[PDB]
Amino acid sequence: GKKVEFNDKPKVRKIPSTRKIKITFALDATFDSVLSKACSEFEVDKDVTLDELLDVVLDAVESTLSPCKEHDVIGTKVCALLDRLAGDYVYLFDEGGDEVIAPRMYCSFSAPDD
Repeated sequence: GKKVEFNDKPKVRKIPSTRKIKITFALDATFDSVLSKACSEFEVDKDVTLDELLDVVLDAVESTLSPCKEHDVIGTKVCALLDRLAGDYVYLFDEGGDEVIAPRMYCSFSAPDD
């Protein structure tokens, strides 16, 4: 009995030294079902910075949805993806302005003040 993968505090009871996030910014219905399917859950250690989160997020989505240029409707996603990887991506901050990962983080290409 008991199990071996419980949640809440480890071993007899815990989870990985990482935090599981489920908040994904949906720009449109497209990256809604697509982003959710490719990324419905993520594990972030307490050392991962928005930069790393964005990196793994972009890589994950790119890995799952590689054949995007094939779909004309989604196509554009390729141009935007390339542009995002070019330099300007999407900044993310908490409900304050400080660049930190928390339960409620605002991910977008718009500064805190915007």
